[PDB]
Amino acid sequence: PKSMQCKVILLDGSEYTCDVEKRSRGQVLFDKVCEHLNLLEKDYFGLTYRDAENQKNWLDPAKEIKKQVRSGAWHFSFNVKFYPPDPAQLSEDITRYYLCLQLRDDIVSGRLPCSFVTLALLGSYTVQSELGDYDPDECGSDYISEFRFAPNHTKELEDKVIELHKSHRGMTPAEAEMHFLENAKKLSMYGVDLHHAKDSEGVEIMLGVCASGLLIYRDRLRINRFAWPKVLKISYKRNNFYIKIRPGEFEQFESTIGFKLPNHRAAKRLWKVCVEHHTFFRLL
Ligand SMILES: CN(C)Cc1ccc(C#N)cc1
Repeated sequence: PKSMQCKVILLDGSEYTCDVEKRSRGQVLFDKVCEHLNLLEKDYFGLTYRDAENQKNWLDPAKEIKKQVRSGAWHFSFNVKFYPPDPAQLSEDITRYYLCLQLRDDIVSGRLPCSFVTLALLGSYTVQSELGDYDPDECGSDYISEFRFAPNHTKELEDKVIELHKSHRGMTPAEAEMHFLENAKKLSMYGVDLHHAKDSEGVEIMLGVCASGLLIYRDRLRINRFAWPKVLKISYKRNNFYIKIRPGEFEQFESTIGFKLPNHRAAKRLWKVCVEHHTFFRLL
């Protein structure tokens, strides 16, 4: 029975290696990674891989791994797929821990923009969880943490992390991770998956996929939002993506809104993530 080596980058930056049978469905690999992580609340997570166009794709757990990675390496990342709007309602501290690890990468990477003060507050909770109580022996006036807090580090940010860290004495790791999440969940780009697109006029926009629906970002003052319950049908055709909106009260007709994506693969990828969000957040 022939097996393929899988390499999975974990949220702590380490690499998990295992073997699966070459005809294995994605769920097989996911279940092994989740067992390695001691993770029971698995529904919020998934594996990503890079396609031949180097685009991030979710590994479909119902489909053969070989039919998704195709010509590419069996190399994957473990990631948050569905960002819970209220992390306090998760049943296990370890779920909140992996969510914190994902959000730290969202922040450092610039995917999750954040004010100075929120960067410093999130950093201070990470330091409290991982090192415990502030110690002045491991931090003089010139201290720079090993922890990555932001897409661009400044001395002023390091100073502010330490000032807030001092305020958290006695705080336990689950308590600090909960505080981290209570702040992170309020950021305007929390759990927003962004897709470059053009509107039916050719104007460049972003489409954001998240718990609260499909968001359209246009010119700054011009942004729209379609809550999932309002969306009856999601479809794609060639380079185009379509949402069918419920008729408004007393309106005779449904309305169909169309967008242009970079290529057919990008339209199909946006369709699949929208359908998956629509199903998940309908049930959660
Ligand atoms: C770090 N390398 C040894 C293998 C690798 C490369 C890329 C990904 C992804 N996704 C996972 C694993």
